[PDB]
Amino acid sequence: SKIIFRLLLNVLMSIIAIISYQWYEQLGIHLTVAPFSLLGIAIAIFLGFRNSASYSRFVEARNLWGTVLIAERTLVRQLRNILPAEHDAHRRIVSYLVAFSWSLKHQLRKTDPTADLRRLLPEERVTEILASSMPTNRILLLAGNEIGQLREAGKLSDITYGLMDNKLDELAHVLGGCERLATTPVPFAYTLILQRTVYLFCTLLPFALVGDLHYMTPFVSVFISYTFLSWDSLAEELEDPFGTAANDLPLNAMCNTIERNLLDMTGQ
Amino acid sequence: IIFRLLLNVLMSIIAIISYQWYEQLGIHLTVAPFSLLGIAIAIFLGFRNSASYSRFVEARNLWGTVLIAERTLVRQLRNILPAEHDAHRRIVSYLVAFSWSLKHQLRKTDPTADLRRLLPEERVTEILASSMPTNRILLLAGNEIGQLREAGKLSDITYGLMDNKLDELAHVLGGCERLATTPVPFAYTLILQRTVYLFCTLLPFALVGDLHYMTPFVSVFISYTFLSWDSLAEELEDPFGTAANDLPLNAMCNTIERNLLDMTGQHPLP
Amino acid sequence: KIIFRLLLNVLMSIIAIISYQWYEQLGIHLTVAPFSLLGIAIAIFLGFRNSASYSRFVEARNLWGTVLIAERTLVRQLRNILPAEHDAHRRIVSYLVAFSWSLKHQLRKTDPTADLRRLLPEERVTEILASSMPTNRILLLAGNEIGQLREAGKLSDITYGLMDNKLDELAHVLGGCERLATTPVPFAYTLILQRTVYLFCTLLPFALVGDLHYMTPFVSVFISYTFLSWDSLAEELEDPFGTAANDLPLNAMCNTIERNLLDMTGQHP
Amino acid sequence: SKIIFRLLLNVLMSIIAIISYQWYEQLGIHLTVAPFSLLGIAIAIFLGFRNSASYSRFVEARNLWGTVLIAERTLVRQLRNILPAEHDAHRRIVSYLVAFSWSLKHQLRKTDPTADLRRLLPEERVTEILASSMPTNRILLLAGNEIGQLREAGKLSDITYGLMDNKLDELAHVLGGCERLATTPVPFAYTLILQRTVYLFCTLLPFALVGDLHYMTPFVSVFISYTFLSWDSLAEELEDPFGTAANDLPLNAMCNTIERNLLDMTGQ
Amino acid sequence: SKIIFRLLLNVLMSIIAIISYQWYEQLGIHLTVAPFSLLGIAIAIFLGFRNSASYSRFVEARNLWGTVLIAERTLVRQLRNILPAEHDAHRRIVSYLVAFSWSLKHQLRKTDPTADLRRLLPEERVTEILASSMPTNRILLLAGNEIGQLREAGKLSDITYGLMDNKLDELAHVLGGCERLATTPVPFAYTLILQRTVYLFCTLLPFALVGDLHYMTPFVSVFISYTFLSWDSLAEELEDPFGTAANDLPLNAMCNTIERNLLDMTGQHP
Ligand SMILES: [Zn+2]
Ligand SMILES: [Zn+2]
Ligand SMILES: [Zn+2]
Ligand SMILES: [Zn+2]
Ligand SMILES: [Zn+2]
Ligand SMILES: [Zn+2]
Ligand SMILES: [Zn+2]
Ligand SMILES: [Zn+2]
Ligand SMILES: [Zn+2]
Ligand SMILES: [Zn+2]
Ligand SMILES: [Zn+2]
Ligand SMILES: [Zn+2]
Ligand SMILES: [Zn+2]
Ligand SMILES: [Zn+2]
Ligand SMILES: [Zn+2]
Repeated sequence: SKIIFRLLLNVLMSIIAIISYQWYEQLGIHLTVAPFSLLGIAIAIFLGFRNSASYSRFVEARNLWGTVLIAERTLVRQLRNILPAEHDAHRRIVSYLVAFSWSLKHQLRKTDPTADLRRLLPEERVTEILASSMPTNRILLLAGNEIGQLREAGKLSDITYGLMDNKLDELAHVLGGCERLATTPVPFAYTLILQRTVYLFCTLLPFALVGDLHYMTPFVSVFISYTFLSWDSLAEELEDPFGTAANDLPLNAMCNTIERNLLDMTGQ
Repeated sequence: IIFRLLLNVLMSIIAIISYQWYEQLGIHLTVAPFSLLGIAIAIFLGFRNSASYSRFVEARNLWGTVLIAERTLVRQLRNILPAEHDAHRRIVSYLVAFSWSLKHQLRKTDPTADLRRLLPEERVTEILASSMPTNRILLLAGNEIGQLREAGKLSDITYGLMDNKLDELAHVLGGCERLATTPVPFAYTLILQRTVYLFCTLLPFALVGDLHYMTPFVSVFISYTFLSWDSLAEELEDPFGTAANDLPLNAMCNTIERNLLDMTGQHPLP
Repeated sequence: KIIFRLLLNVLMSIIAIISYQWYEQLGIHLTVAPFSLLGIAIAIFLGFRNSASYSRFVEARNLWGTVLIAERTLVRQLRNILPAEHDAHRRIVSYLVAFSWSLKHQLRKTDPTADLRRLLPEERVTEILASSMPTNRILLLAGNEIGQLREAGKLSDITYGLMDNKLDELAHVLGGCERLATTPVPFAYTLILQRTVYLFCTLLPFALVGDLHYMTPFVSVFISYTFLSWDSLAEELEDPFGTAANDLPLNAMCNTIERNLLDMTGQHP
Repeated sequence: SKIIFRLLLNVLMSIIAIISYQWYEQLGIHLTVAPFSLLGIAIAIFLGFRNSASYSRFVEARNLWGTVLIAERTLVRQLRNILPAEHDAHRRIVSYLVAFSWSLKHQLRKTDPTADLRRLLPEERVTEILASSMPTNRILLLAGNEIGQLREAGKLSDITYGLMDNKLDELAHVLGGCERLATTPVPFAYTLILQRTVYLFCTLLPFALVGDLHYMTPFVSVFISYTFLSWDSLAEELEDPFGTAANDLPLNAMCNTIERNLLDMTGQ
Repeated sequence: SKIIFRLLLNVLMSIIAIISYQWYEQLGIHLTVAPFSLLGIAIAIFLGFRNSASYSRFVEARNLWGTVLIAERTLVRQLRNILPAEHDAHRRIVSYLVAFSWSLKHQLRKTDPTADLRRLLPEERVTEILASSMPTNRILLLAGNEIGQLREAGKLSDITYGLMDNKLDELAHVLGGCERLATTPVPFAYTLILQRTVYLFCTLLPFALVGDLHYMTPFVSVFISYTFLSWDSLAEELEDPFGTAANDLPLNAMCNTIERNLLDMTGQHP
């Protein structure tokens, strides 16, 4: 937590306020608590709404990934319930569904999905997927072809084909949703306004408290600053849900969970 | 929580007797800065509790869907296949097993007794062998529906109508699992929890100059309001958690089971 | 009975006025600043709570709105798809009407026996009353009517499905209402707020008297009224199926539903 | 806006407060700002949440009408894509769909729909619709009859019938949604509490401000009153989305847009 | 952001307050901080709710546009999966889908869609689209005709037609959603009340602060002014998500992405 640096900086500003409080009158500068209460409350209100937006975004990201697991579970269930004897098809479709999850992760992380794809799919399909400017989307197309062939071969009717196609649609909404969350952030002018106001507020605060608090200034000023900064920093942690950091989504573990689930449901 | 109130009373008594030595050291605590701090904390508690409440509401909605989806699936089975009571009973057993297994999964308790009560031991072994027992129960229910389809008893259309309900259930399973792995905040909530505590303990020292002897009464009142609101959010954030009220989840599982034995002629007594 | 607490608050103000003399001689001082902090905090919490209570009221109203919608369309489908099956129209409508009234009784915790006998043959009434969820049984019975039309070949699996969907929709309503009936907002929210607001309002004049003196009861009652009004409104909204003023006129709503369904089946009241 | 009357009344209350401030001590009345800050902030908080609720219902009303345009567009699109040669059926259904919109408009406005109906439908149908206690619902039923007849004639299969039947369902949800918004208001106790509280607050305020502000009382008091009154009055205007008031939904314009759209998609 | 003018103007009001504070008594003017704390906090609350509503519009607008990409992707996927050999139909339908996006953008931006339409479609079709008072809707209708013809030719069954028909409706919901956001703005009385109120508050503020702050008045007044003014103007920008401002939707980039996706590899699919 690099929050400690500005807390330390805040302690230093408090010490300056205490020793420089002498020259306050000799300059004509006074700072009371009342105007900073107004400012502080206004900032708290705006921080509240902002964090709310950051929170909703983090939650949606969690929701989208939850849907991958749900839709892939049911698609495999449908394949077993409707075509219990078609395990060759079971394995092929499962490999694509598993590939989709990993490919989505790599896409959001901007990493190379090549190794994971080669572990799951024949090289012909991997080349075919990587040739696309939108590889994760290309993967859905391939899963659709597998289902499409079962339809053409008469193993799936249009009805049962439709039941499985619906699940691919659910995955498509996940892909677009994540892509939307990745390119659209909470707008950058929310963060600038708040960062500029919060930092300036905390550093000016001890100068406004010193008249009332004297020697207790650094303790109370640090308490108030810590409160605003903790709340402000919470938004920063929630804003990067697809990242690698510790408070980011465990996408690797999630992908492993998805793969473990699908191989549990096909006897592998 | 009552303990932190008593601790707050002691801090007030300390504040009263130690207020004497304040000047000869130069330490001052006025109400205005703690008014600022208090209102900000209240605002954050408001928004935090709002998020917690949202999580609680979703958890109940998800569980309501279990009750709804299972009711209609059984209704469809009777309306579409009124004579297939062997199939009725087996599927009902899986749906009931699903609810209890879901409850046990979210509560991290042993589902063995409920499973052995409802299903033949062969399936219980199969379900317990899986790392995802609740999902396996859905898979087994799906097989029952799938077999009726191959026997020609269900068409693809009527199969699809029932298949949708298994989908209404899978979404619930994933939804609860997401709510279970949660919280969202990375235990930054702990900070927030502590912030309220430090505020309540520092409060009497800031009030004593104005309130004097009346300090412990007003200080404990304010503390009670903040601590209560904080603990309420804590309870709402974790609807499936370690220290939670299980009367609803248990009543719901009982309600679901009572309904399905109600819609399959197993109730009342002949 | 909020008027009682307003009158009681006036009395507490008078106590504050007459006892302000002995304030110094006891060692008690009460300033406004700490009570502004406490008061604003409570207002914030009342604000969020009241918002939640309203949402719950709106949802309950929505669910009942869906009953009217789904039942209208089910009857519409029956006439459009099976225009000659008027016996089936009548039986299904009677079940749909029974469903609404039964839902009302379930939410009001009252006896549906009289309404059921007015609408259905006694054999069906007994079957429905025997169930732990009579509304669910009514949906099941309505489902049998559609199911029997399907077995007779009058409905295909597709057209059966279109109607089965409306029964899905009613079930989703039943569960929603049930969820709202069994869930209150958590009690710890009403307990915190009701005790806290009351205690705050009665302690307030003791804190105001030093500034306001004789003007204490007027300002104290105004502030108390604002907080109490907002608090009591939330509790009424929290119980949308209850008897209190701003609750759902469920009886009128069921009458509306029944008149609608008899309008679309050529019957007159 | 009759708020200007209450602002002037507030200026009147301030001048009274100024001239009567003399007799304050001689009566035993003291009024400080602090208790009114508490009350004022509380009122603002409740006004904030209330206005939020009013805005949301206005938004729902607009959404419901948006759905009318969407569902009717696609129903007409479907009729054409599925039955391009059945123009007799096209016109009849379009007239019903247009009548539905106008009938809904008149219903929410509590006005007479007769001319709009007679302009769109043969008198034979109009009397039947007007004879019902629920004319808009009867129009959906009649639109349903047209689709049902196309099915019985074998022009629509059960599947394609179902595709259009779904659109009638969307319209049914709109009708119910609108009716609910019309009969259920934001509860009258939100208006009752807030108007009494806001008005009494604004009139009592100068008496509490005069001790501190004196001659500057009317300016600061009217500003505060204007802020609260404007925000309160905004909520009332939003609470009645189907009304005649300028900031209400342009339902007449919306119905014209719908009619123009459907006749645009039928070569009319 | 023209706030920089009003901030400098606020510095001007502060210097006036400082030099005239002596003459307060000689005029009969008294101004304390307390009433302006009340007024300021009320304004902050209302700004909070307003900005929240504005963001809500921004989020929905972004969602509607996201759906365009999703629905159009799956429609093409379905065409490839169900009719893998009908590439002539693929190309015609894709162009309509691409035309739909650009036409929607121009409609919301009130610009001329002629150039984009001629780039994607034959002139005969362009005139038909331009002849309609609602070109975006006409494009969906034409895309619908393509699907409808494949059905009449026996290439699509009623079932598979329906699967694709559903996606066109999804696009219709986007079109209606955007039009609602475009034709209905937030009520004009939100901008009127708040802009006047915030500005008047910020300029009057230093006159009330000078008694406490003296020489520090311009610094604190501009700080408070920046906070209120920034939040207000951002709200203004987000309320018009289809506008040209910098915190608005990059509609041009979005349409390019949609076109690139559907025309990913000269329309080549496996
Ligand atoms: Zn799903
Ligand atoms: Zn297999
Ligand atoms: Zn990160
Ligand atoms: Zn049975
Ligand atoms: Zn029973
Ligand atoms: Zn419906
Ligand atoms: Zn009939
Ligand atoms: Zn359902
Ligand atoms: Zn639609
Ligand atoms: Zn035509
Ligand atoms: Zn003709
Ligand atoms: Zn008339
Ligand atoms: Zn979609
Ligand atoms: Zn192609
Ligand atoms: Zn000065």
